[PDB]
Amino acid sequence: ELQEKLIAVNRVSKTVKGGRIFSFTALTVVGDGNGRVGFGYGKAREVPAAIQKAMEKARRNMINVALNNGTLQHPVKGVHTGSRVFMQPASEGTGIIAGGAMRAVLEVAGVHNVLAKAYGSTNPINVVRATIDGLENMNSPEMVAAKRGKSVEEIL
RNA sequence: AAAUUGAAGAGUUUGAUCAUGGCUCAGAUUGAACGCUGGCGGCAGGCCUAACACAUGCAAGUCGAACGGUAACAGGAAGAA
Repeated sequence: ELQEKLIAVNRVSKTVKGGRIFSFTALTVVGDGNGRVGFGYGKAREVPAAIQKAMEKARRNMINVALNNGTLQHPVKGVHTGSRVFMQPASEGTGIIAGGAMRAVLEVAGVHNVLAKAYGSTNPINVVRATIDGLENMNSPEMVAAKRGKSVEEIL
């Protein structure tokens, strides 16, 4: 049911008395092709075990993003430690205009038409954190209407 | 009624990480040049540098319905053999 994407796999290291110990880290994202998406970061000595840990961590701690019919609902910007990210809704059939980790997380998150841009450092972990941060605090018309106590027609 | 519809990043500092920060690349474009190769057509373009020097040909003439005139043609009138 859920679609899982592997974003970046790199080899981290650790020096001990014996010498260098090489470990692997796996950044993956999972989602239901709709408002549910979540990212996982796993680490192990082998890449299959790393990707498996990442998928288990990704399937938990997911969030609900109040998205439109196929796009976002307003231009929103997010930040997490090095990646000022900005994204806005686009018309039908323009695709996912995004780079690196952003493309994978958006695609799995179900949006199909979006203009995005990554400022600052484009580190994959930080941008996928910042992207879901912006998505998490993205207001919806019903939420803002109920929040301010007015009708959705009054706010349009 | 339409007159807009619009935004991708990656490699590289470290044993490994994050940030700052420079270099490099993927794209589009030209009055272009060079290297290899080369079939046809349509529409454009062609001294960016020495505003350095120019042989030769052409690139401003027209009007006899402004005027004296006949230098040539070509006809007439007087003729002449």
